[PDB]
Amino acid sequence: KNIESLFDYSAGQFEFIDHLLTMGVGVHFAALIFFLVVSQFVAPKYRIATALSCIVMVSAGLILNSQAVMWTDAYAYVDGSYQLQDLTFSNGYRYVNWMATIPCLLLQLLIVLNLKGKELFSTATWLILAAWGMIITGYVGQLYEVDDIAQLMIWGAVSTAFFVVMNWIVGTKIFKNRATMLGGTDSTITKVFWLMMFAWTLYPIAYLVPAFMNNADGVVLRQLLFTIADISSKVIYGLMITYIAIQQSAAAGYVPAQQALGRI
Ligand SMILES: *C/C=C(C)/C=C/C=C(C)/C=C/C1=C(C)CCCC1(C)C
Ligand SMILES: CCCCCCCC/C=C\CCCCCCCC(=O)O
Ligand SMILES: [Cl-]
Ligand SMILES: [Cl-]
Repeated sequence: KNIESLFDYSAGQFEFIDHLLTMGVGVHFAALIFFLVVSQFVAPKYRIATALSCIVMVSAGLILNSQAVMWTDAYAYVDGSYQLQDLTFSNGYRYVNWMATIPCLLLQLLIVLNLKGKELFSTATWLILAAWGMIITGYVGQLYEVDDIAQLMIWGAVSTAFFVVMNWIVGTKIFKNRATMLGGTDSTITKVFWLMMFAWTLYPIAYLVPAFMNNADGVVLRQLLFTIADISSKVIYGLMITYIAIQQSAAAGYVPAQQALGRI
């Protein structure tokens, strides 16, 4: 049902996608160790924001690892090209994993925005419901990326509505609570918003690849886009969230944070 299943791949195409996914794994698990060691310099009220980055690194790293082994399982070099065997490859499992990872990315934002108690719970709940609506309708949409492009588009339009509404909640909370943030991170959090807008928008672009580039090179393009998007939305984003957590910790008088920023 996926466009990947339609084509044979050159050695070049097949190896590049393998390398993309493998590099993706390495980057996320490398970053994991960074988030782990810096977590001790985060104040208790923000430390879960850095923990969530560890959780996202392993979740994302595992899905990329799984995709890579699925890639090599599904294809074998036969008569001059990589051809589909008995096992299958699908991006569908990325969608399932987003059900977990996207709420994690959203929660760590709310934490460094200094949201607490009732407002934190309510905002998280609405954000997660919006994200889940986006992911599920998109998941259903991509079931038709071969059989019914028109249906892919309509589900994608519904999904985009959830996307836009989710982004509006995010933007509203960010620009409203920006003033509450310490150590100059009121400026930093603004760049985080635009990083999210940029990186997350790469995913619906990948989603539409079967509509504007339905060939093996389009398959490569989609994996390339996912790689850019994953690293930007999880790793670079995580690094900024953690920086913001540490800076606000130091400004709030957390000594290990102050000492850490002092060494650099
Ligand atoms: C780490 C993974 C992330 C941040 C995934 C984000 C995914 C999206 C923003 C997905 C968006 C979609 C649309 C807005 C329309 C097409 C269907 C989706 C689900 C791909
Ligand atoms: C934050 C950005 C992260 C960027 C990750 C991507 C790094 C590698 C990118 C690709 C370089 C282009 C490779 C040339 C493609 C060759 C075509 C092919 O063989 O199929
Ligand atoms: Cl604290
Ligand atoms: Cl993920």
